[PDB]
Amino acid sequence: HPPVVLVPGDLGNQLEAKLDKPTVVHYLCSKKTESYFTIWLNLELLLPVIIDCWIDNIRLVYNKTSRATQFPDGVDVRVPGFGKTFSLEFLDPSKSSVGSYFHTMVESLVGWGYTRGEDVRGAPYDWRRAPNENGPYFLALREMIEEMYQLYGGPVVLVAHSMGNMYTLYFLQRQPQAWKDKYIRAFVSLGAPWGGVAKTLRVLASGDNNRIPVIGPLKIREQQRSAVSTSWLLPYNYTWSPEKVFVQTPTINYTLRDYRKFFQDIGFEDGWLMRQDTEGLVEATMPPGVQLHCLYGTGVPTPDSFYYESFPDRDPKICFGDGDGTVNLKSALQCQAWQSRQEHQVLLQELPGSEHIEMLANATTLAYLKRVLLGP
Ligand SMILES: *[C@@H]1O[C@H](CO)[C@@H](O)[C@H](O)[C@H]1NC(C)=O
Ligand SMILES: *[C@@H]1O[C@H](CO)[C@@H](O)[C@H](O)[C@H]1NC(C)=O
Ligand SMILES: *[C@@H]1O[C@H](CO)[C@@H](O)[C@H](O)[C@H]1NC(C)=O
Ligand SMILES: *[C@@H]1O[C@H](CO)[C@@H](O)[C@H](O)[C@H]1NC(C)=O
Repeated sequence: HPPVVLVPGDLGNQLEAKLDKPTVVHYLCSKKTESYFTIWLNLELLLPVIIDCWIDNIRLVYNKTSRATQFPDGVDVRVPGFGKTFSLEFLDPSKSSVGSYFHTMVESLVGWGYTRGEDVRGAPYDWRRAPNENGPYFLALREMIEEMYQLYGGPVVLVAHSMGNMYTLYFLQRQPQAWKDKYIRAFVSLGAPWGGVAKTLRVLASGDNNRIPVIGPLKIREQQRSAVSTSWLLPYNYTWSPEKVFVQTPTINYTLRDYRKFFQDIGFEDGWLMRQDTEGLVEATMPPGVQLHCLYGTGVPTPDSFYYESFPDRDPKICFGDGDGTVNLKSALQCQAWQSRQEHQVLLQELPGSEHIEMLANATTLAYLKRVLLGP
């Protein structure tokens, strides 16, 4: 069986931080730590009394002069577990079921004869950033793939979830065809948001706590805005119509041609700069150039557009289309376009009734992966 590399999505791996801050936002915030501690996922940091401390540490600072993000003064954030699986199997190192992410899939792989840290490895990254600020990650990923090829005696299968698919596409678009022909066996794409997702507009406008309900929406919005990866995933014109209205208000409509206005009107102008930094990273039409299995959920109501009475609106009204709850069905038309642009096969697989996250622990998903890996 071929070696496997797992690429997670947003919020999809542990992060650690170390502090030596000159100032804090309130007295209950720690100024200094002697060592690194887990900053994602640790439920104790997200209680109402101290969530402001967490926000202050996990936010990125946007520097308009350098057009780059930086950590807050006296904060360092690192990604543990590169080359291992623990930090994507469980988001919370307490190993609570709330943070179980790649665990079910890795358990299956091990049952089929894989070994953690050897022929199955994780490629975690700082998911707050877009690929433009994760150059070293891509170098390390390339090296790890080459090593795994040599050690385990054949080309590697990449398995990516959610935003990890866009990271993987970026990577593959930038490797020479000869390199991919040698080192990559296949790319199994799970819940890929090709061309962005409509719900990103609501996230940026009013916050989205559905994944972490112990955080109030307006509080978590601060983190979500600060993450370049959020703006990177706004809808693109190669998937969506330039005339589609994603956000409607009584006085103004926002389409994908109106992001500058949108960011002004929600009070977050840096987001427009982030979008400009990132909108060109993934080449709109260029296929990955490897055997591709596109697995996408359908039959789950998926936010498509929003009505706001103004900004900021406690409850926006929501219009739903088809998809997996998060990724709109239209994203899967992007894999269809690639069929005629590359020689390697592109296989589409619908997963009816499969929700965006649940697809990772779903027996049908795992049966499909087994077929890809073991051939039977
Ligand atoms: C912004 O970046 C510039 C150039 O890279 C640097 O001189 C400056 O220190 C940065 N600003 C802040 C507030 O750190
Ligand atoms: C597609 O969007 C990009 C910016 O993301 C833009 O440069 C290009 O002109 C657009 N294509 C259209 C409107 O046909
Ligand atoms: C957006 O506003 C335009 C105004 O020219 C309107 O015709 C259109 O119906 C609005 N949105 C939608 C989703 O139809
Ligand atoms: C597993 O995914 C299939 C679609 O492939 C879906 O029919 C089913 O509802 C899912 N099972 C669970 C337990 O969510």
